[PDB]
Amino acid sequence: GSSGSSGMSKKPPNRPGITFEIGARLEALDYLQKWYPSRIEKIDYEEGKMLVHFERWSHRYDEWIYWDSNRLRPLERPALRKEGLKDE
Repeated sequence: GSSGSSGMSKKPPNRPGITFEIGARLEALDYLQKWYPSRIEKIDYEEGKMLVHFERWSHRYDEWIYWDSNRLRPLERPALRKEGLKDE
C-alpha cells in the first residue's frame, strides 16, 4: 500500500478537473453513493472543511464536506467563450 495526502493536503493538489474554490461548480458523492451537482459556498483552510451546497435536495440543503474526502468529481466543464452563443 501507499499513503499520500502529505503535500499540503489542505490546498487543492494536482487535479485535472476538480478545483476547490469559492463558488466553484462540482459534484459530490452523497451517503447514497449517488452523483449530483453542487457548489462551494465557503472553504476552511484552517480546519480543512468546505461548505458545499447540494442541488438535488429541493430544499436548499448545504453541508460542510472535507475537501480532502475525495468524494467529489469534476463536473462537466462550461463553455469557454463559446463562439456566438446566441443568434438573434
